[PDB]
Amino acid sequence: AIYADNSYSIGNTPLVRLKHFGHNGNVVVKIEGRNPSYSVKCRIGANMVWQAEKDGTLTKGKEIVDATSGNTGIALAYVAAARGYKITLTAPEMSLERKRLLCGLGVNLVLTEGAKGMKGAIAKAEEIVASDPSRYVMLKQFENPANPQIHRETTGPEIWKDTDGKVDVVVAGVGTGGSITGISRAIKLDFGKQITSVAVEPVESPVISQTLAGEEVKPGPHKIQGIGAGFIPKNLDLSIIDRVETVDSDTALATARRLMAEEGILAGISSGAAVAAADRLAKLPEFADKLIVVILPSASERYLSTALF
Amino acid sequence: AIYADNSYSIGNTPLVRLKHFGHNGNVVVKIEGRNPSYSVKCRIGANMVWQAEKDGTLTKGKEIVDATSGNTGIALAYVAAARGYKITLTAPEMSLERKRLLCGLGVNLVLTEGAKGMKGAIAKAEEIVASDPSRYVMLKQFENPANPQIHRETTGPEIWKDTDGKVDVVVAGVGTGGSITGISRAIKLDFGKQITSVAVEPVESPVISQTLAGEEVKPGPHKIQGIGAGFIPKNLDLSIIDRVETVDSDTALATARRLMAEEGILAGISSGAAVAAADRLAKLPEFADKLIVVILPSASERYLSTALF
Ligand code: NA
Ligand code: NA
Ligand code: NA
Ligand code: NA
Ligand code: NA
Ligand code: NA
Ligand code: NA
Ligand code: NA
Ligand code: NA
Ligand code: NA
Repeated sequence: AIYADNSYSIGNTPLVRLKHFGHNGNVVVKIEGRNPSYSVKCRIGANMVWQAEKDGTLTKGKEIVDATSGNTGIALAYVAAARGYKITLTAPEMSLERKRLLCGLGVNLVLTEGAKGMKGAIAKAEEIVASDPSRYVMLKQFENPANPQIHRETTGPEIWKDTDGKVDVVVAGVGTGGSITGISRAIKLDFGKQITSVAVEPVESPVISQTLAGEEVKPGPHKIQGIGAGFIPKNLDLSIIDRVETVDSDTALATARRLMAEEGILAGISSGAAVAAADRLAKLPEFADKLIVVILPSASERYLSTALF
Repeated sequence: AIYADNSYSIGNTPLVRLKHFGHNGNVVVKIEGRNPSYSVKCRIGANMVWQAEKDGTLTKGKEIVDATSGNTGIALAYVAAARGYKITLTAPEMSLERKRLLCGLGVNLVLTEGAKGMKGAIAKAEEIVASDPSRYVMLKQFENPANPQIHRETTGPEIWKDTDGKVDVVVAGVGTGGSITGISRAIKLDFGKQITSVAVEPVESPVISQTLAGEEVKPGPHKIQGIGAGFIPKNLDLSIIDRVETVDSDTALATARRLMAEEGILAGISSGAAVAAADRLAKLPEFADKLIVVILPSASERYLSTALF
């Protein structure tokens, strides 16, 4: 049928079997690049706005304020326009692409200082909302339960259905933790199957690995955009994570290049990280006959001025 | 279920109702940006390769050769990689984006001369195939019947199904003519409904309008990428075209900007042309109670270095 606005069209993304990764086709990928704003975030942009409306936090008149490095800003920005909200986004004043894309979607952009970076813009966002709390709503991707909820309701059931319940393993890079949390809850709790949930983080910032091992948390710089926030976010449910896999920046990129040239899949850099990690678990006899489903958060063109090209 | 390669995942694209165009929601758009390679072309890349295989023109060993300004090169290029063909693409040596994207997908790129432009590269493609006819296959988007056939089989039936047969008008910019031809054949001949088929061309190169009016064909330069090839291609079936609408380059762009900021739809420049044209037919009493479905060939990020931003 016909979606009332772009927000209602989120998801129903396809499963594609890999040919040059895994073992006799045991690695299938979910292309989240096929969304209204072309990322997994389209799901949480739609559901964080919907839920804020259902509980009167977001009202006709009120104005979205938020800080974004990328995908969620673009997602929350297509939703704002579709549903008729003014939005203000703050960002480490960067990617000229993402700046031009955001102004294109009718976002009132506020640039912070580089040296301060991501936490620079968060502060600035908060100030704008403390200037007039009654007119501003910060949705807060890293802790908003509406983030994991849409993945329990949509991304997870789609995996169940499309695999006919044969899914044995889910692999998901962790940014907010929303996807692995929501997906894992759907299959383990709603559908009653005891899959292996695998979180993927950069080896350069292995904070989930470090936490779970009782070792000093040392975050670090990497090139895998969308994962490796350098802290454990509230929307990563550790309790549902059966395994953590680390990937280096170089491998992730090469794997993203391999996905394009060898499989004809236009995947983002974080997509190369999940697939590198899935490929390793797939070439262990213990996962040989298991069906491994991998989340490919974004598409290639979002990355044209990055190390991916 | 699970697609054997990226080629099998083409289409099943969503219908989104517009809010700031048409009259009481009579204009709904089909987002073809949601495809393996993020355009309508993904459909013809898949089906031109499939059909060449089904009739032994394309064989394991053989090598795709073709000339492309954009979308079909990227489409045929993701298919080549997914199905395991080497491909050579020639192009007016341009858009650095599209160059980097194509090399990214494992395409052996051949650049021609600018001044000669699009017909420059066609010639060069032909030479490469005359150098060794037995190892090269040119698929020829502008006349290959497999182009309109996939739209009769997929894009058209999806419109029928999603609208429940209530579709009254289809609006489609014409590049190859494949989409309007295939879609129109599905609904008029396969489903038996006498819709208005509307072809959209730039007012700067109104060659379809000029032809049908028995007036001298004067092609001209414009900024609407993907339509207005400046000749009538063999895959445009004039016989199924009930009406032709012309749009200027400036309007098309503003409409593409309106689609982003007002509707939260990331559409390409040609998407602004179809919607401008649909909006005019929608605000005539004669189309007031009619359901108008519009083809939005591509997505915004394909256009970041263009006049759209
Ligand atoms: Na596999
Ligand atoms: Na990832
Ligand atoms: Na996750
Ligand atoms: Na990605
Ligand atoms: Na990424
Ligand atoms: Na409308
Ligand atoms: Na068009
Ligand atoms: Na067409
Ligand atoms: Na377009
Ligand atoms: Na276009």
